[PDB]
Amino acid sequence: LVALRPTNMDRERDKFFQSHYTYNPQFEYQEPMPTAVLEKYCEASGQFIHQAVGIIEAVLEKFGTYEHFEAATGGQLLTKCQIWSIVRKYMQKEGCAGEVVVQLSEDLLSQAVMMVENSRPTLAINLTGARQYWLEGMLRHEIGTHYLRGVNNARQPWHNAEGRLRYGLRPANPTEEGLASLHSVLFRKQPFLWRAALLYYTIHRAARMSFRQLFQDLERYVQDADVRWEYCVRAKRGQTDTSLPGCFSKDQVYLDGIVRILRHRQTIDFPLLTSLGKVSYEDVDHLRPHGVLDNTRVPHFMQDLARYRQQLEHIMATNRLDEAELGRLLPD
Ligand SMILES: [Zn+2]
Repeated sequence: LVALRPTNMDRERDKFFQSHYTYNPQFEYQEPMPTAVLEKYCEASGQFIHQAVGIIEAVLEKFGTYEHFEAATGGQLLTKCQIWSIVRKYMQKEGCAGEVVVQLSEDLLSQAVMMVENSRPTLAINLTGARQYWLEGMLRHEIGTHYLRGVNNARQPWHNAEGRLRYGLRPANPTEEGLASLHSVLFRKQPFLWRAALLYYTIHRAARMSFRQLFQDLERYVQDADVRWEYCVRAKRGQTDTSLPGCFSKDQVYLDGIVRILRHRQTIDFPLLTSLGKVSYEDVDHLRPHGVLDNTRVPHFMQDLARYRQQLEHIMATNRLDEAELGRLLPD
């Protein structure tokens, strides 16, 4: 995300706001632009657009607005002290205490990003909008999934590009971010997949719309201009002249992964899937014979596997993604 975070985002934000949302941001980026990755994610999908809208509407039906959903389900905004406390408790719970550097920042386009600074893992947490019941989920996403998968993957024959080719691996995504997103909302009482759904939706529209149009369009789902600005930039990462239609479709991966994993949950071995590293749920049978599983780590929330599966059922119910609908969506 560092490469596609516009170098002039602030100056263009002030311009946008000060024009009362009529101006089209003219973004610039650190040269050179990752042309290959831009081209890979230049087209948006609509495969799950009705699921996205289904989730969004389910939230707004129950909570009226996002604003109330956030405050009612998310809990209080956290101080730095409270964040560190929750993180420390989590690391110990996961048995990875002292392995990851934790940093607090205001300039993240997401809640948190797991990185490799100084050839070492770094968890950057956005202090802006960090909330009690939500933060624990972020840690299940970034540490419980991304980090543990990463460490397990480093131990496997397919730990690098060559290894992936040699063993014939499908891409890690959408299985990676699908698993991570399900894990974020795992133990919540109202586990609505708002973030995933709205990202999916925003990209779909971004492909057709200017920035101005996209920003206005989102008003129907979320009022806060700052929140909307985030979603718009994420959807138009890499776009220079945002007056034209176009998107960076990467963030559609979350909902895409969720649907697929939930659809096939009955045949997926979730411990094994995590143990094999950065692998697709489809590659599990292919790679099982060649995986080294002696000292691979499974997240703490997967130990009671019966309960884990119940949570997945609860997540489907909540998000209006019942078995029958998943069945019709993917007749696999
Ligand atoms: Zn992630």
